[PDB]
Amino acid sequence: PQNTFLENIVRRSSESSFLLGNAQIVDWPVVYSNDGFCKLSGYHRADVMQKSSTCSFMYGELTDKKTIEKVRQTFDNYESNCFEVLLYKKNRTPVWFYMQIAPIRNEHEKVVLFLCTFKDITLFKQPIEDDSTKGWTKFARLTRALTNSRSVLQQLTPMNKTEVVHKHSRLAEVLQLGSDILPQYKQEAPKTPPHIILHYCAFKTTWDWVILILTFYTAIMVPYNVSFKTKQNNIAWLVLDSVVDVIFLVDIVLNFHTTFVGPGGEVISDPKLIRMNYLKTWFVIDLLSCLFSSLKVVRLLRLGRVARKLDHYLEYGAAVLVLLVCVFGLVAHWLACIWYSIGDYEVIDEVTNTIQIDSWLYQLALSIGTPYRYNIWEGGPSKDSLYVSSLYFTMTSLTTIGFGNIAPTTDVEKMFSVAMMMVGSLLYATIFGNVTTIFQQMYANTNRYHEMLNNVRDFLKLYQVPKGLSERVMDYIVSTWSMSKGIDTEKVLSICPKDMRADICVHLNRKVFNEHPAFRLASDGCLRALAVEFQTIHCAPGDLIYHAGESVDALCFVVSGSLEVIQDDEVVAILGKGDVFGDIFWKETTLAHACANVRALTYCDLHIIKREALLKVLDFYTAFANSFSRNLTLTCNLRKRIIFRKISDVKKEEEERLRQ
Amino acid sequence: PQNTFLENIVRRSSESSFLLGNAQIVDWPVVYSNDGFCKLSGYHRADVMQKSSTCSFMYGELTDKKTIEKVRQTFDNYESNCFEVLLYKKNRTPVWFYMQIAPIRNEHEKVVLFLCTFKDITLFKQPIEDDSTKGWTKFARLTRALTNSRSVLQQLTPMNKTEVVHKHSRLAEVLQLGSDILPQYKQEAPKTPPHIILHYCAFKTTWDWVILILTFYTAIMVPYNVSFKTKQNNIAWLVLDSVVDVIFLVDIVLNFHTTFVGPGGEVISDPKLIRMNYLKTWFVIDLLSCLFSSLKVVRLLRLGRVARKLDHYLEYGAAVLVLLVCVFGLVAHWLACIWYSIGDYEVIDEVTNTIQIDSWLYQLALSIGTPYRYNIWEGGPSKDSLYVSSLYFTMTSLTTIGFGNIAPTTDVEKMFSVAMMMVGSLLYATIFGNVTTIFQQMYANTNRYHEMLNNVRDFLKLYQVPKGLSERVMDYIVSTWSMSKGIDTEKVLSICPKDMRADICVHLNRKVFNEHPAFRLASDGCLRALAVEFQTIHCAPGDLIYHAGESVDALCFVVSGSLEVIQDDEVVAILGKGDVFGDIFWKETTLAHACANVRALTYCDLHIIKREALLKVLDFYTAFANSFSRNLTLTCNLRKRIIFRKISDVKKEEEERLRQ
Repeated sequence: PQNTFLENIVRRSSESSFLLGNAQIVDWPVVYSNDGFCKLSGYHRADVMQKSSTCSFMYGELTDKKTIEKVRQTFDNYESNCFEVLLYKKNRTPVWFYMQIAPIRNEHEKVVLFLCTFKDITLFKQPIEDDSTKGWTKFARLTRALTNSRSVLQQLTPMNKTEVVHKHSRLAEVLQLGSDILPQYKQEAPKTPPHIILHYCAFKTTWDWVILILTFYTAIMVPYNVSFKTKQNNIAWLVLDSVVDVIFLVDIVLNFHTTFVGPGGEVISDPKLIRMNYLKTWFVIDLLSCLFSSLKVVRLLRLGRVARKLDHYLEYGAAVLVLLVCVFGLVAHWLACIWYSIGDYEVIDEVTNTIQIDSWLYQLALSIGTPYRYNIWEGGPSKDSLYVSSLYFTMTSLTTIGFGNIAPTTDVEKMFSVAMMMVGSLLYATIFGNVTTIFQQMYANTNRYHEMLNNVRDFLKLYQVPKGLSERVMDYIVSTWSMSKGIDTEKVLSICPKDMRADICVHLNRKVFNEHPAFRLASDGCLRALAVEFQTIHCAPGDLIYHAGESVDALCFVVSGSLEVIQDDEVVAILGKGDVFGDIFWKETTLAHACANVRALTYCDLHIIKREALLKVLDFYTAFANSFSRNLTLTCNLRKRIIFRKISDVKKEEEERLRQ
Repeated sequence: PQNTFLENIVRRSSESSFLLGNAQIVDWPVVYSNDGFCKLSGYHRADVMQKSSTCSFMYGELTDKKTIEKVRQTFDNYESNCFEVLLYKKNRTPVWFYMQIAPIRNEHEKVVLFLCTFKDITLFKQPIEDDSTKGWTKFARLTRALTNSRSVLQQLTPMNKTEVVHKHSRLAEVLQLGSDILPQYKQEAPKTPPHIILHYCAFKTTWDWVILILTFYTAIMVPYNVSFKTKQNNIAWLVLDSVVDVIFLVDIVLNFHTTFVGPGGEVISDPKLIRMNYLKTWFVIDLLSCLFSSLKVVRLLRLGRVARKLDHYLEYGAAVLVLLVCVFGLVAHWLACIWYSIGDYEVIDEVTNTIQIDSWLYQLALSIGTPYRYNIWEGGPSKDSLYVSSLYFTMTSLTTIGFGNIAPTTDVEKMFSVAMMMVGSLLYATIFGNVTTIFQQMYANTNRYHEMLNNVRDFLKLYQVPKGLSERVMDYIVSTWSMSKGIDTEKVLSICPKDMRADICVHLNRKVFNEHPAFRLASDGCLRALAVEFQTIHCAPGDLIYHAGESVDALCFVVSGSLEVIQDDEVVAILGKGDVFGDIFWKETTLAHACANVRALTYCDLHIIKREALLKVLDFYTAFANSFSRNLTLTCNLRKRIIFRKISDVKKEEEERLRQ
């Protein structure tokens, strides 16, 4: 999202003299000249290569009407031109121009922007300068005088038996320009060529979720079909697998239409880079996966889809807590399938026919009740019972519980069971991503116990003091807890830029700036020079803020609550809404001191600025010493001693005068 | 707890001219004018809308006795009045007054406060000003001249065929005032309307504990009655459940008489807000809970009471350690009930009648000894044995121990047992809120081992030095441990307000301020300007504090212990109680230097202030340069060289003079 003049202009654009043209009034520039104007064709900035696109000061020649009003007139008119204006170049000649302007209008709907494409040729038609006439200096040196537009595409002689090509690329090249330059101040689409899907579109995320679901389906269902050797003849499961496979094929195809993430920048949507990137990084595995026992068991490599893109959805919420139990279930299922395979291999009696009284299948058949019969060895536990028993055994082993009604008995089973035990140990160690959330809970427990210890030890080490003080401390600590629960206001603002931290400080206050009728005529410059300095205090009842105990060093305002100002054990000031106390500093440069015992009534909020950071801003913004030095209504200055008369002493002092 | 003039005055009060009246002597104010006096009825602050309630300076008219001493006399008398004094308003007229004052006395028992309610009407009786007499400017413009009291309640013409209503609301409105304004400086009750229970009353906490106990009762006892299908015909358990239900109904009713917690502020005790709050948030669940198998099993939703208010009592002490074992017991009981239900469903033989030789009930009956008999299938393990066996099995599974004498054998039991294993894994992971307290213990272990490593590695990296130095270091480290165990004095004081941190600093010292006879005539302004700067050091024997190795930059006092002052290997100064050393700075502005080798005798405590922070305070408190510059008794200044005579050299030097 930008004014779109250089994000993709440094790569495909060509020689030009790109202007800005963005409302103007005064003189009128050309600014930077692109793709071949570093230091060999024109002047530098702060000059006619930064300003003054009116053909002038690139002059160094004679005043001809043929050289003055050719392009200098039809610049802000933009229809079509080939006129030859004079703009001095390296060859020191009365340069004469061919071009093909291309018009465009604006984005802000104000007739602001124009494409402003130049070509700036000299040699092609006539150089007629006569600084030195030593034969071939201007007649046959025609091919050596200028190195600019000629050195862009066609570096040979302008005629060179190819006059048409040379004079049809510098007279009219709008065919290769126009849409080839990034159009206007239109906030550009985030680098999206046609028929490419952005990797943060609402479509791609749904596609990823669908492929994840199908990956879990295949990981769950393939080993079960491999081990239990169920008869394949069916209807529903016969066609669903083909649908799943074709979905993965569609995913492989569609992976060439998605944006590739850049190395630290933003999206890279090059139609060529994406293809080689994918082919190099992850095409072989998906090719093998989505193509007999080996053929149907190699399909497990589809888990690369989950492994590769795991970062997108690891923390959509409380998802790791589900991921761990999911991998637990999958490893349990795989080990159960292997266990049933071993059990089925052990029985069948290792050739001949004599039931092994050892392998756990015989024991399961004996315990359930259904025995083995010989017809040729048919009849036994049903398929569902076999699978659930295998899963139950693997669950007993992996959770490190162990029951023993189903347990290894033969030799091979014992070689398997030790490896299964070690893998289960490692995995049960791995499970503790959940005791992280449990650790947040138990850490809250420790923090509460810590605050309890803090309170008790503080109270004891105090050598004991009047309990009112401890009560005040406890109330203040719990209060400061319950408007600032966990996250502070300081560390948050120290990880910010200077300007965005100023933004945070300016929209934090918003209650004297946008509510008090003094901050009106300041858009963003005075306020952000001040709003970074108002600190908001949450007052507490009974507090002495600027009592006869300190020196006045801060203007204060009230936004929520009321402040009490004692004047030697007697009162006139209880403040209301938007009421100021404290000495004025904008026309005084004079100091006041401790002449009050100001108390606090409610749970108030004050806005306080130190003296040092207030005078500086108003000094710099001296023009704002008019709107913030006459619109402040002084409620009660702590500078002049207020005046206020007893109704219960004058009566009695006049009474005491008649008796004496 | 406040002077109670605006906490609930901005919402229900009406137009008035609220005064302060809080002892006075000098001139006598009116201060702020409420509910309709922003900028359209009177002047601004620092004026007769901040001071001078004597009717004056709001004058702009002629001196009539009818306009001078109507309300200006009967202001500090407060009996009853309708007199028409002159107070200039927007309409530029000799304003004439109707009011009804309401009297009140004080809170401090000194005849201080008065309610001071005004009405300030102009138009009603007679405006007789003649600035412009163009027909209807004062005769029919009567309804447009003033926008103040008329724009409060009755905005129409004073007569408007409703003279009684208009002239009975601005002549006497004490019926709608008085108790409708927050009364006096009486420290107000914490916003308690009648017949509402505060959520921190000693009653509500007991109610919460009782409902928690009954919730645990019902959660324990309902599933047992659901599963074991015990005969309901009884006496004690027949009526107790009804009592429990009526207690929950009483709780539902009483939940509309409790204070609702505010969004970050303090209690909200609005009789209307509480009702809708509760009804929206948690009424439906409690309605369903406290209304056949479904009817008696839906009662478990009473756990919302425990879940909702869990924050109040999570850390009354070591309570999480009990909460975890409680939830462990409850989940064990629920799973045991489900297990017994499955076991009882399996036997009964799934229609027909032939005992299943698989389900664990048959195995339990065989192992205990009591078999099953057919009469129709009656006789077996007793109810208590059945329940305890189910609980034992669920405990074996949940603690991941596993024994195997009672183990799943059938099919359904194995489908249940795997889900039970996974849930047990998650819950046993969750249990570690206890290894938090164990973590405090084991963290103490690590900290001790850390200090051991610290000591050893320091000693070795020292490249070895005389062992006395290491002994001093070790003693100092353990000493600084054993008066500052864990909690410091710095981080505690950096989370404090400026004033409350000053409070902590002022009552930390208390041993020269309240014990030395120099800090007497300073209430809270001088001391808190100094007490923030005395830092207390705990001295160590043998230490050289201000020896001939540094420059004197701090006054010091002794509070506990004694200091030794060497004068070139000979002594006169060993200090006692409240004894000062160091050069004086209040009448010198002169510097001293290293002229001693002052040692340390006991484990002493000194109070030290840097030079920079002592001269400033006494300069500002120049009037206190009289009570703290003549009441300090100089024990031994490190400024003048002390004088003290050998008794073992003069004798011997006179001896050596007779032999030479």
